[PDB]
Amino acid sequence: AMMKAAVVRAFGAPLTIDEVPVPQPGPGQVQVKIEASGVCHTDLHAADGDWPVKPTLPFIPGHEGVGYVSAVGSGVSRVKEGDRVGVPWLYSACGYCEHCLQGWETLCEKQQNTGYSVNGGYGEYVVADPNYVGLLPDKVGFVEIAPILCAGVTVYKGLKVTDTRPGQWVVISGIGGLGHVAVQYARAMGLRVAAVDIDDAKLNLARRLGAEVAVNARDTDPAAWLQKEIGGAHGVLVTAVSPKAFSQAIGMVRRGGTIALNGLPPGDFGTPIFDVVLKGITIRGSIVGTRSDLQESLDFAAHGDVKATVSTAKLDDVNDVFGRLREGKVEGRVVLDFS
Amino acid sequence: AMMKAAVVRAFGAPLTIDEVPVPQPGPGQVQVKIEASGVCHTDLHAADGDWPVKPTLPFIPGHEGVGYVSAVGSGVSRVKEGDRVGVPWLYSACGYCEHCLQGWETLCEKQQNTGYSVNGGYGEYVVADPNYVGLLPDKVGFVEIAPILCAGVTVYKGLKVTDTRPGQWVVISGIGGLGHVAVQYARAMGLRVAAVDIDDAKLNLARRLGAEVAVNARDTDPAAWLQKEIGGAHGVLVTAVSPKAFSQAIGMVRRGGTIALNGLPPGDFGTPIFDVVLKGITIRGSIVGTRSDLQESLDFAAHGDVKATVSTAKLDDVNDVFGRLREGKVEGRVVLDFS
Amino acid sequence: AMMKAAVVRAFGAPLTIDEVPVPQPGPGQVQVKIEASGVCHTDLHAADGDWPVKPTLPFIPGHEGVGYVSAVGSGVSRVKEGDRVGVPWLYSACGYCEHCLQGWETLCEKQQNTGYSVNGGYGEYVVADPNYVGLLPDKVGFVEIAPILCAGVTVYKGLKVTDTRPGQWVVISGIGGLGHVAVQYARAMGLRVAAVDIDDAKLNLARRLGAEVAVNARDTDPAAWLQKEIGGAHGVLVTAVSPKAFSQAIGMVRRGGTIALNGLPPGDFGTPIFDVVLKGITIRGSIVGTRSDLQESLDFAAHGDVKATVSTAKLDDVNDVFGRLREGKVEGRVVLDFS
Amino acid sequence: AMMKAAVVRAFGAPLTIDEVPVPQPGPGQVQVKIEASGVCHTDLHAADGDWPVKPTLPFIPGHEGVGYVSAVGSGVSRVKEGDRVGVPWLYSACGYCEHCLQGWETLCEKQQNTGYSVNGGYGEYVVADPNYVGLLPDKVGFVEIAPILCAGVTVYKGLKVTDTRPGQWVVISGIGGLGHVAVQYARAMGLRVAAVDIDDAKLNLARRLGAEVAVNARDTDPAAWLQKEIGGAHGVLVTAVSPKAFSQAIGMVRRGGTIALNGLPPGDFGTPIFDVVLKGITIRGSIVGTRSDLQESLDFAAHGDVKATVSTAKLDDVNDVFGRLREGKVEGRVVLDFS
Ligand SMILES: [Zn+2]
Ligand SMILES: [Zn+2]
Ligand SMILES: [Zn+2]
Ligand SMILES: [Zn+2]
Ligand SMILES: [Zn+2]
Ligand SMILES: [Zn+2]
Ligand SMILES: [Zn+2]
Ligand SMILES: [Zn+2]
Repeated sequence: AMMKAAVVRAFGAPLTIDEVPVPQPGPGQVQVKIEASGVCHTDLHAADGDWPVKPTLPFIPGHEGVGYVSAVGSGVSRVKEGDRVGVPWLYSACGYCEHCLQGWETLCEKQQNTGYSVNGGYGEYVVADPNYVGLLPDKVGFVEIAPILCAGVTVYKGLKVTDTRPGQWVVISGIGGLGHVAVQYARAMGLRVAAVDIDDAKLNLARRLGAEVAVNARDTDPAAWLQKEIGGAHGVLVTAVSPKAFSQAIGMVRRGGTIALNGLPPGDFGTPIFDVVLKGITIRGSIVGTRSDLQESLDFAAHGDVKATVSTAKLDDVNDVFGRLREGKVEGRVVLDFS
Repeated sequence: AMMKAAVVRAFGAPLTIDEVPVPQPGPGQVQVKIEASGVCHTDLHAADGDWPVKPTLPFIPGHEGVGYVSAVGSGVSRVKEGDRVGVPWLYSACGYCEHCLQGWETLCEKQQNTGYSVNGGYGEYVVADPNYVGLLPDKVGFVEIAPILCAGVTVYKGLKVTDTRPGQWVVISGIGGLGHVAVQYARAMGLRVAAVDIDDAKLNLARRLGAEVAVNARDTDPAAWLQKEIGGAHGVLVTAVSPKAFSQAIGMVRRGGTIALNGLPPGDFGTPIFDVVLKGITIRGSIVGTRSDLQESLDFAAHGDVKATVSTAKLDDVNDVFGRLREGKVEGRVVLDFS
Repeated sequence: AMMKAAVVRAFGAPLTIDEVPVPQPGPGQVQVKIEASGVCHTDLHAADGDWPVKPTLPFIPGHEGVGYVSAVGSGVSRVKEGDRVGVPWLYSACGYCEHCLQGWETLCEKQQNTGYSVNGGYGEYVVADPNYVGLLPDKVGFVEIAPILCAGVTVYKGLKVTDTRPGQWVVISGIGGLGHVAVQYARAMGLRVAAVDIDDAKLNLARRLGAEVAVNARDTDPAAWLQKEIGGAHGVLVTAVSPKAFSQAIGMVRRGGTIALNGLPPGDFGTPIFDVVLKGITIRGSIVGTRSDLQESLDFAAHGDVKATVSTAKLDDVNDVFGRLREGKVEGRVVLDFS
Repeated sequence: AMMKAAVVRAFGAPLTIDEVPVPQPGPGQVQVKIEASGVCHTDLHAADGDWPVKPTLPFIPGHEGVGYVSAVGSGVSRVKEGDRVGVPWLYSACGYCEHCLQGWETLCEKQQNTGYSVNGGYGEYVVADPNYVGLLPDKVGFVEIAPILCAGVTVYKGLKVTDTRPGQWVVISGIGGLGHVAVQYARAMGLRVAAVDIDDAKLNLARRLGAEVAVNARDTDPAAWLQKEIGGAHGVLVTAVSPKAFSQAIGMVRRGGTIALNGLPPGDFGTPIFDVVLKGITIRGSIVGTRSDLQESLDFAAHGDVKATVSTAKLDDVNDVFGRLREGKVEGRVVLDFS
């Protein structure tokens, strides 16, 4: 009846580790026992409450929780006790709005979000909607699979909406937490991959993961270089959306090409409409994804095509993890290990 | 031997009506006797030398010339003497680059542009490439059809790239020279049309042409109203591309929707990345169109679905017309009448 | 506690109008009072039990029932008492299989079918799944809207999967119970309609409904004719699926075109793989549609774009209705009027 | 002045290896010195004149000729002397019909076909239209690349039109001359490949080339097995269209899936309309492809993803070759070597 969990009580404050009541599932709900729980920058923004729509205090963060179905409410048929599931950002949606009926539930105006508008996975247990959980692959461990619920589906869907075709070129801009996962999806999707970053080790990693071309933006203008070397990319996935990354993306793409934006930066970005219109460039926003996107993302992991860089930490130490993220001292993804 | 033509001999200077030699079709070329010749803002930009890539001086403007094939060079099979044809913006393209092979010849780096890089239809005769001329509908007059070569194909392709389909909502932003034509194409394409402008008469016109709803942005916030009334529009066609229209388009579009920018504004626009990403919005530019787009655009006119607002002027009075366009005192489209 | 209902108790046997218990909604279910109930050939097949997968006896047919929500079980948020709803062929689907997740719930292997695998609309009351009912437009009467639940969505979805665009040609093959509805959707979707049939009166009905071209296959080869007169059709909707209509569709469609089969005939059809391959033709089947398809199809009715030719009858005369259908003596659609 | 060439002079007869005049390029044409020349079953059908539209006698067959541009006609700009090119099935097209304008020149009704309606590559030299030749990759030898002009583009385009996405399952039906190349393209396109045939040596070749699953059609039932093993294939590419292969494809395909037919068999094939409609299956014909398809297909060979199994033979032995083909006793692809 009691469990440990990291709670946000004041925006900007450190999280407190508490013993709170174990959530019980009602009709059409399930309870999940958390075995691992991914951490990412979205959790920082949730804890700082610096986005337009804020979480309601207090709340348990975490939209990358994975574990076992430990209890089942009435009317549940998709999963059963013992099943390995994840509880992603899309906690639930209404299921009958236009978006939901067309398989774009990720756009549902009535959606709830895990570890944001409802309690998430920074706890030993969590109550989820079984219609929206991710069904985890048998072959992949909890720690390794957790980031796929977030980083994985985000970059996979992002790549899909670049509208690129096997054999065509895609630039992965930024080979960090998201980017290094993106390279692997891109290669698995038959794309020729160009990696762009400012860190030579990250570029090497990209090459190892499948990138045929890699350019260090500190040593050379990536736009001019790529235009010359590959004739511009058919697609660009921008995983870290800084003003510079945005501008460079526009310069790197070939005529008729598409730029997909994964990040959520603040402010207005300078956009060369003249060039975009003239060059017939498309700019498209894409974050997370639908249930089908998620299952597809998980399958690539199961098949051995994608493996996130993961490092573990304990629930108790979640505040140290946050600190490391804030300072940009994390390489890969960090995952809380509950076992 | 000789013919009258309006000629640009210096950028920014008034045009002069000169007697010049009648152009002669060589092999693979045809000669066209101009019966009418549309005028639009692009001609100003051409005559002003406003754009980064300029016409060579001196030149005869006019990318909206229509008339009869008057002479046929050797090796021509597509048209014959007497055929009614138009010589649109796309004078020619290479035909074998990646873009040309994919049916996107509008992106051809090697393209020539009528009344810009080569002489156009502000003259009694013009030489054209028969592989790129528009084949005009039997049933529509020269004056009436001229603007379809430019305004028509521009808004039609624009609507196509909003990726909408019958029954869905599209906003036509701006019911002016392009906008009044766009409303008609949109309705013929089975779209529900919401018109937005600041002029009562233009909004009335929009409704007359098939718009289901009309919002006057002077009196009501069209973003707020449309979000509340129709849940936002699946597509937005921005026909007057200003910073304000851009920002309002983002407000009017529903999640997952597409904004098409139908013009070449100067200077960067501020793009709120956060909203674009969260809402999963697509932004793209669309100006003119391919030969396929052009033929399709003309067929809609032939079928009676689209009729541009047109008033005539004489070649001799071209500078007055330029003046009126510059002042923004033109309602509809102006077409030079050579009859 | 009781109600009238037409019940099938023996396959092939005349239906019996019986007094049966009024069905009560459990958790997540709703009850609908039927005001009108469309009849079609699918009901004959249900009653005859001649399809591979058969209904369980005894059962109440009817998948075109429309009426008011008369009661609501617990955990129901989509509808409430008084709401006008329809209970279409797709009674329920699992909601989480590959097909359901992608908004293709019509392919769900676990689907239930109204008036086939569960009791349907040939009764005064029926219990339905609120997540799958059709939400009816306020401005259309129960009798007029009923056939939209079946004929409407069927031909609308069929038209969608012909992959045709506004301005393109579509052949409506057979201008009968389905076809006369199809001509109307097609025109509302911006398609040029060519009607093909062997009944002059049916062909003239097509023209009245917006067909531009009409060919009697009895005296003229529609394939040869259309290939000459319009260049072949971009799409063909076959609403009366016979081997001849099928073979002719293959001749009528232009290269790269698409044939949609809108029916469930018995037996294998001879298909000239040679012509299909050489002509790059696409062939696919389509019946009824998804919840999204249904709501979209109802919208066209709400806007006055589509009206089915409807005649009414009494529940007690259902066997007579069946009789007329079996003989082919039905013009338009027949709807049981529960008033 | 003169050259060796294999000529068809009578339908069904042995080819005569003669000395004939060397074709000379006129305006807009180029001359190609053949270095290698693929042979395939289409060549047999050309020589036997058993297709509805027949070649005109006499003629030199061969639509898989590759070599060097040996001479250039007037006004040619796409290629130059020395360039390595191939002369595929699509010799030329309108350039301006609806199909050509939309980048589907493969469907042009006015197309010429290499080694069928015009002289082909079974000779030391050939004249071709530079606008339609394949531009060969630098690092691939003539013998190796030749079959890509026919087998390669055919299966690549076929795979594209199965509408399958990376991570999805495709069955390659028949691992023969076409099939063994198809397995390689499919793998490069991120598809998971199930190879199906009746020859265990072929299936081992498949696995060798990346097939993840292989099932012998004479051993077990492929439909039942794949439905169990994989849940059915999202796509099926039928490279050898035998009545049993066609029937088995309809059984192997997943609900909502697509079957692409690459073959040109004689006669009608039985198609279960009932199942096709109910399972929402798409049947699509596809052979060869556009210039864009061809260049993409060559790019995969350049990138190292695709290599045809090739064996050489001398021009003077072409009759022996045909003999080997007819007896279904040819492994991989035979290429005539003019070195
Ligand atoms: Zn995350
Ligand atoms: Zn929703
Ligand atoms: Zn213009
Ligand atoms: Zn080009
Ligand atoms: Zn029905
Ligand atoms: Zn399902
Ligand atoms: Zn061949
Ligand atoms: Zn053509």
